[PDB]
Amino acid sequence: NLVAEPFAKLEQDFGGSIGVYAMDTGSGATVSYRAEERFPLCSSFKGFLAAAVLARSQQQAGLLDTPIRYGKNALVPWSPISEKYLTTGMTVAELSAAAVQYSDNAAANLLLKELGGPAGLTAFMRSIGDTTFRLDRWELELNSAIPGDARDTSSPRAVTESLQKLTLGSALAAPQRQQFVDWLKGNTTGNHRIRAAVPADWAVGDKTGTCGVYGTANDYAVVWPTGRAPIVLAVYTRAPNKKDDKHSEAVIAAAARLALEGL
Ligand SMILES: *C(=O)N1C[C@H](NOS(=O)(=O)O)CC[C@H]1C(N)=O
Repeated sequence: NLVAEPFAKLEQDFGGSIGVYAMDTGSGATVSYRAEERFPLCSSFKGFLAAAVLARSQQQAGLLDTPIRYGKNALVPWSPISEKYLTTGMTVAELSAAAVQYSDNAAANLLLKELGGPAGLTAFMRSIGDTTFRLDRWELELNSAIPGDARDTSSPRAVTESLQKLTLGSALAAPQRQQFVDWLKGNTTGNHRIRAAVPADWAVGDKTGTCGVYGTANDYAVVWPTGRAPIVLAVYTRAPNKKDDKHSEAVIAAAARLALEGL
């Protein structure tokens, strides 16, 4: 219908699959396209990982400033922050900021270990009412993005609903929610994705993912307009099925534009 056609055309031009869910928290209006289909999370799970850390900080005093000593064996490719602190270590909060804002892989594994692994993060997501999210593997294996594999996936609607609960709703206490918002607002990896769709004088917090298959990538965000209620949205892609020419970032930005225009 009228709502789906601009997304279907964008998806047809892209050649893969796109999933979009957006909610206007002022009016309750939504935009939905393949919003209940599963897509690989890849690095985007790191936002929810940081939220799970903050949930634990409601119960364990001093957790955030607790140093985690790690060695070279914890490092994996794309660990730009943790590679600089081998001899000094990093605190839980510093690891969380690195995982969110630089998508640091070693930091994400260290925090997963603190939380009881992929099963522990999945249990946290269940505890906030997310029945779709599943994390099954660690970095780097979780990025495999095998078509039809449900491991390490969620849906755009579940991502958006969980993000809303954690940044604007009641799933975290206010100081924790503000810290999550601040980490998302300072993300450095999303400048070509949802942020490319928003007016400059708005504000955005986001977390990206870029899977091991070109064309499978994603971004979710809270967007704060001027003078009206925030919008929460998620845009996920799956690569065309049966070398950097998939323009996945442009597709994510274009889908975000349609959502913000149509809302
Ligand atoms: C996350 O999906 N990853 C971490 C890193 N940065 O990508 S992101 O900025 O889009 O999050 C490299 C790609 C990927 C990975 N393979 O771990």
